[PDB]
Amino acid sequence: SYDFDLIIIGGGSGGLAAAKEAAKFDKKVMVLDFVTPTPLGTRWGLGGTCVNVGCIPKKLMHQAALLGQALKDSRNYGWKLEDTVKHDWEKMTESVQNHIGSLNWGYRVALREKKVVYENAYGKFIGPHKIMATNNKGKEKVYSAERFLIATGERPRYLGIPGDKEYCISSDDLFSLPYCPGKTLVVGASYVALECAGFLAGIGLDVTVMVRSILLRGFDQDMANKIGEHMEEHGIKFIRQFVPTKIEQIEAGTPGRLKVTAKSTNSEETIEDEFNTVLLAVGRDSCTRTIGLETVGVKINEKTGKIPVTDEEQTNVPYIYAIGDILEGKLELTPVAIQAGRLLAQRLYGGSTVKCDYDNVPTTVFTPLEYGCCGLSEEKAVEKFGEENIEVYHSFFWPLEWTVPSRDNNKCYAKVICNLKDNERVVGFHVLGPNAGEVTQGFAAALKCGLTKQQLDSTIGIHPVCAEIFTTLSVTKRSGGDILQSGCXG
Amino acid sequence: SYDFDLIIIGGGSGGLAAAKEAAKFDKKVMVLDFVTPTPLGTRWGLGGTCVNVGCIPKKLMHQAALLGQALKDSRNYGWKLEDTVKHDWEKMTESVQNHIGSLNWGYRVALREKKVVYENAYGKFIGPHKIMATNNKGKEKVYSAERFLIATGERPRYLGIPGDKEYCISSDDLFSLPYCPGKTLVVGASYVALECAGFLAGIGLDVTVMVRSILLRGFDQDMANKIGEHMEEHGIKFIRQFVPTKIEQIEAGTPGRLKVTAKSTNSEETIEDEFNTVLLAVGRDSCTRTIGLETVGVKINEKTGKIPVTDEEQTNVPYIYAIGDILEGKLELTPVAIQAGRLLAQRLYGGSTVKCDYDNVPTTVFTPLEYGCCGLSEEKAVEKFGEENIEVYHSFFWPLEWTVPSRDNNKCYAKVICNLKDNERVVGFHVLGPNAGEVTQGFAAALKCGLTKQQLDSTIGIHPVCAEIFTTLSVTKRSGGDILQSGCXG
Ligand SMILES: Cc1cc2nc3c(=O)[nH]c(=O)nc-3n(C[C@H](O)[C@H](O)[C@H](O)COP(=O)(O)OP(=O)(O)OC[C@H]3O[C@@H](n4cnc5c(N)ncnc54)[C@H](O)[C@@H]3O)c2cc1C
Ligand SMILES: Cc1cc2nc3c(=O)[nH]c(=O)nc-3n(C[C@H](O)[C@H](O)[C@H](O)COP(=O)(O)OP(=O)(O)OC[C@H]3O[C@@H](n4cnc5c(N)ncnc54)[C@H](O)[C@@H]3O)c2cc1C
Repeated sequence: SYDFDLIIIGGGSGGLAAAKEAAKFDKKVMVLDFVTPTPLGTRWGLGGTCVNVGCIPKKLMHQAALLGQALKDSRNYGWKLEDTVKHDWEKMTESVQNHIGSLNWGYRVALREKKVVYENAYGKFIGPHKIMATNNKGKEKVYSAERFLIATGERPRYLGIPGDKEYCISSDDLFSLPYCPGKTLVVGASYVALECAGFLAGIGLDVTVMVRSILLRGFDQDMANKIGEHMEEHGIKFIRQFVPTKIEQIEAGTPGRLKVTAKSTNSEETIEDEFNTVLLAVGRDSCTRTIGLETVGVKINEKTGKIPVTDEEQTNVPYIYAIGDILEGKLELTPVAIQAGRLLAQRLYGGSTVKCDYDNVPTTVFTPLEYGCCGLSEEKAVEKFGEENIEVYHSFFWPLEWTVPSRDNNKCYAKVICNLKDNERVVGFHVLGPNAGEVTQGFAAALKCGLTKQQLDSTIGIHPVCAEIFTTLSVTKRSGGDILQSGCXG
Repeated sequence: SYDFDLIIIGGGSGGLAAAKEAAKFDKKVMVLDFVTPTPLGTRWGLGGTCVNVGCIPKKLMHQAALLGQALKDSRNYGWKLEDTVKHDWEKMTESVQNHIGSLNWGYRVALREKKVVYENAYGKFIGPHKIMATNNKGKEKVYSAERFLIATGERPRYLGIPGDKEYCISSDDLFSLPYCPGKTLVVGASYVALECAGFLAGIGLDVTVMVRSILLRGFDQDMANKIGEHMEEHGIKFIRQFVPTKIEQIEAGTPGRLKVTAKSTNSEETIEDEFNTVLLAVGRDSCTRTIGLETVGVKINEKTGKIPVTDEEQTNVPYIYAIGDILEGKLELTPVAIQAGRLLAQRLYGGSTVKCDYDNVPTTVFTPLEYGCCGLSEEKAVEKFGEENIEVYHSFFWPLEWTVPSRDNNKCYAKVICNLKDNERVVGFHVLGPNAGEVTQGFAAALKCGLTKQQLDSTIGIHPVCAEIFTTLSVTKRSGGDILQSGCXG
């Protein structure tokens, strides 16, 4: 009877994963994907946040900043480089957009080969088992399905303040900005703000981060503070405990000139400065309010906008599932959405019973000095297991590659958190250093096997590689021992 | 009736570890370390092979090569770099030697602080519990100890051929070469040869590798071949199944000109070419023949020169121990020698029972495209567990960072080897790609916890990071499925 076995609302990370996997079982599948424009009119193609305005262009721009560092390092390794290489914003974003565009077309082609109907249209439920697809020109069409997957992700939140929508940009706009941002104010202090401030400084821009309260709420606060200090020592300026109150345009331009006014968080003080660009990185809102959930009876958390879901990704309505960023109490990460989507299609059409495991999922912040972790933060381990049952082994280290450029000794830092009640099970893993992500992935695998501290110590390091530090952590926070190099021992 | 509790012969990786650890227990310790010069008169300072003529300078030169690549990549990411950056050998080796020099002094200081007597002198046993230290000027002194640790390492092997000692250089000489090597022949095909051929090409030299038989004997042969093909594609020329027969000098110089003659391995064919530098990387010999082992009754394997040892690093003579490269049937790696040395001191003076675990020790080859691995090679897993009990999951991948420079798709490769008789225990782990070492270290930890294929698949990747490929290997070699990108799916 129904038009499709499965209609997927949203063609991002989770959505496309679910589609590609469901297509393996010869089912009629349709992906609806539509990108509503930013307040400034920015649009993009198929593939979701990660592909167009997230991980992909972010890491590419991170890379652009790393390369700036590599240019300086090269002098000391014998490359006869002149004194300063200038960076060119427009050339960079052109390359980035070029890659993105080929991902856009890669997916469009992938869907076609897998025989998945792709409809570039906004999905909205109209009643049980029925959905309306409104296309770009306003034309509607109604479709029915046996099952639905909500995979609509989130969008950047604005402040409630005068001028923010008309003058500020968000990450959605940053990655295809047609001109160089110039002097920038980044408002916010989580992974988006820090990563962006990070690479904008790295390519040579004057950058300021305005912080409401703490850096990286949710992450290990000592790690967060170390990332903060590093950014401060390498250019990025920080304004602590201030929130903007208005953004007014002094001059239009590409970039123009903007006057930002901010109020203290605890006092009455006021500050003004002017910038070329104000980037808002102050959280994201779930796209669940305008997809007609009332008409099919799907319950969402009204305050947060997230969708509560069974451990099988089922909503309260038996035939409607949800995946990715919109899920209540989950994690907002591409590979999680992809795994969730893939395993869902497996359970539905492949007779699998494998659920998606959301415990100890590794993450990485691509701040100038990268931060990789997995498991519990120190504070959370203490909360969960009790202060005197936790042992923290830690150490600084110095990447061999930095010795010859002769920079940044005792900045990189590694800690493992152990549960003394459980054979010193490693319940948290943290690294601050180059290629933090590469380092962390493997250790996340070991956490899944219940790695103990004596198993860790019995693993031999690879030399000379930063990651080897973890096989030799012998100094505890409790012992109070010194952990500075150099060091230079055996 | 002892001067010292422990005399360590050799102040390398293992020796210095054992010394630093033994010193924790307030024992009288002496390190003897002397560097006998290369045939060309090269020597160096405290620290052993790894510090002076191995891991450290090798990685630093590898880094010089990667930075060459980074200069090229930077153009696409918007850095207005001109067309060619020349490299300067003398400036590079100055920086490298500088760092090495500070490690030399670092250790010399570390030993002094730890109250370890350091004697820059050649050790030679003269009789039970007695050793002779011959210093640089030929002055002898006799010392006694309750225990001795032999930690003397190895030295480059030469060929049995005319001109090799007088005209060729080895790794011992390479890292402090006072002039640029120019057009180079590397003889040999294991980790030393390929690593060196690698970075010499990377800094812009004309490089030829001459191979006797196969590449990287002992490592997974398919991995070896891939490394080989990559090197061929990126400059390095290979001469297959040839062995040099003589090296004659055409002209002295810095570099001079050398005429190398080589004979086919299976036919009668002869080839001549001329080079600026011939680098011999054809194995190393244990320094165990000239340390007076006869006089104390220590048994060595006569053919190989290695010392057989109990699982506690004890020789047949109860009071004499051996560590590091000289050990029979072990592995010749810095962190192994360090661990062995550190744990030995723990057993002897710390009442520990923890032995050094030599199974599944991760290694990395720093060829231009790095190769990391841990556990068994495919062929060894088949030999050990039987062909139809092995499942190999594998995939090519394309580092996000390479997409914008737009190079080298489908070169990086990952595979895991699983035992079907043992819940698909991952028994071998192989990766070819950037930061291979960083990726591998963590997975080596997981192998110590008996990581299974399903545990692997339940671990969520970090996006976008190369290492994440391992969380999603779904195509087996047995299935015959295609594994080429791009691809681009969900
Ligand atoms: C700046 C930034 C950096 C990030 N860095 C990382 C990182 O390094 N690593 C990582 O793992 N994650 C990162 N993330 C998070 C990651 O991108 C998201 O968690 C992931 O893309 C979520 O996937 P999803 O399928 O839930 O939503 P999305 O991928 O956003 O998919 C949503 C799709 O549905 C469309 N849509 C919405 N409503 C409708 C509708 N009604 N009808 C039709 N289509 C609709 C949207 O336009 C979008 O295409 C980053 C995010 C940002 C913003
Ligand atoms: C080019 C090259 C690259 C390498 N790359 C890596 C790598 O990336 N990773 C890795 O883990 N390993 C690498 N290795 C191997 C590693 O460096 C060695 O395994 C390690 O140094 C061995 O430690 P050791 O303490 O056994 O011997 P060594 O470190 O060599 O110590 C031996 C010391 O004893 C001295 N000595 C010898 N005889 C006497 C005597 N009779 N009296 C006094 N002193 C004496 C020697 O001069 C030397 O200083 C590399 C080796 C080479 C040659």
